[PDB]
Amino acid sequence: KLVLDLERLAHVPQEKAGPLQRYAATIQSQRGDYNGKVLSIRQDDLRTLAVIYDQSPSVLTEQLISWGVLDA
Amino acid sequence: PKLVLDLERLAHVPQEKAGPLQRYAATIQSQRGDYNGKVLSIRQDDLRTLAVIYDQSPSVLTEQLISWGVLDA
Ligand SMILES: Nc1nc2c(ncn2[C@@H]2O[C@@H]3COP(=O)(O)O[C@H]4[C@@H](O)[C@H](n5cnc6c(=O)[nH]c(N)nc65)O[C@@H]4COP(=O)(O)O[C@H]3[C@H]2O)c(=O)[nH]1
Ligand SMILES: Nc1nc2c(ncn2[C@@H]2O[C@@H]3COP(=O)(O)O[C@H]4[C@@H](O)[C@H](n5cnc6c(=O)[nH]c(N)nc65)O[C@@H]4COP(=O)(O)O[C@H]3[C@H]2O)c(=O)[nH]1
Ligand SMILES: Nc1nc2c(ncn2[C@@H]2O[C@@H]3COP(=O)(O)O[C@H]4[C@@H](O)[C@H](n5cnc6c(=O)[nH]c(N)nc65)O[C@@H]4COP(=O)(O)O[C@H]3[C@H]2O)c(=O)[nH]1
Ligand SMILES: Nc1nc2c(ncn2[C@@H]2O[C@@H]3COP(=O)(O)O[C@H]4[C@@H](O)[C@H](n5cnc6c(=O)[nH]c(N)nc65)O[C@@H]4COP(=O)(O)O[C@H]3[C@H]2O)c(=O)[nH]1
Repeated sequence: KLVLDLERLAHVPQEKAGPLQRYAATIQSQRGDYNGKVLSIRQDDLRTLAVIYDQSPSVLTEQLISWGVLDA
Repeated sequence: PKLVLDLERLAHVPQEKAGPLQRYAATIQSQRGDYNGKVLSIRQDDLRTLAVIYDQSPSVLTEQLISWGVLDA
């Protein structure tokens, strides 16, 4: 389950989190989902984010877990 | 049309017509743990799955769902 902590994500500097921040905003606007605390995404979004980040999905997961943004 | 289904409108649909969609609905709800209201929205791509389960065209399925009042114009 890919579950993002939105309050934490917002405080990661753009230089690390910029593309994930923008990706999450596009999901929120498509959904009209502005709950303010959590955003769960499709497993297939991980694949997409990995392409954007130029990292493997597993390395990306580790990075987001290490930022405390993604639950482990 | 966005597939926003009214599970209560659907319940008033005769079982021969409604069955497959009620079964599918129950499967999505279980996969999600989503049991908190009478509206179920599903993916646009899910219309293909339902088309296959009913062996009806997607367009035909959408039109009838709308007639049963289950789906929004
Ligand atoms: N609980 C749950 N509900 C689901 C799931 N999949 C679809 N739905 C519901 O069905 C809707 C339509 O799904 P869609 O055609 O894929 O249309 C979706 C999709 O194209 C996109 N979208 C929303 N969220 C995500 C996401 O996490 N990842 C991706 N790749 N696209 C998303 O924006 C659309 C509108 O999203 P919504 O307004 O939320 O509306 C969603 C939502 O009510 C699911 O795995 N779990
Ligand atoms: N706004 C929002 N909240 C989130 C998200 N991720 C997790 N949650 C929270 O965590 C629970 C489970 O989320 P879930 O796995 O999406 O699983 C959800 C989801 O599958 C579904 N669900 C609830 N509300 C909606 C809705 O408005 N539209 C759709 N399409 N599905 C919903 O019901 C399941 C259980 O919902 P709850 O336990 O009552 O409540 C939620 C919700 O409090 C997110 O991306 N957006
Ligand atoms: N074909 C189909 N499959 C469905 C539908 N609903 C749920 N599933 C399946 O059940 C898994 C869990 O749904 P979830 O707990 O709501 O957990 C969902 C949920 O919280 C959220 N999500 C994904 N897509 C959407 C979306 O379009 N709208 C919203 N509001 N939430 C979404 O992301 C989580 C993970 O998504 P997935 O990895 O795809 O994992 C999804 C997906 O495989 C559906 O309407 N159609
Ligand atoms: N992954 C996930 N996403 C969530 C959750 N709660 C809300 N959302 C997202 O936040 C959007 C707005 O939810 P809402 O207006 O509060 O209120 C919702 C809700 O009251 C209702 N609704 C429509 N479809 C569904 C559905 O399949 N299940 C549920 N439980 N409610 C739905 O219609 C409004 C819009 O539904 P959506 O188009 O789905 O759009 C939802 C959905 O994208 C959640 O627990 N998990």
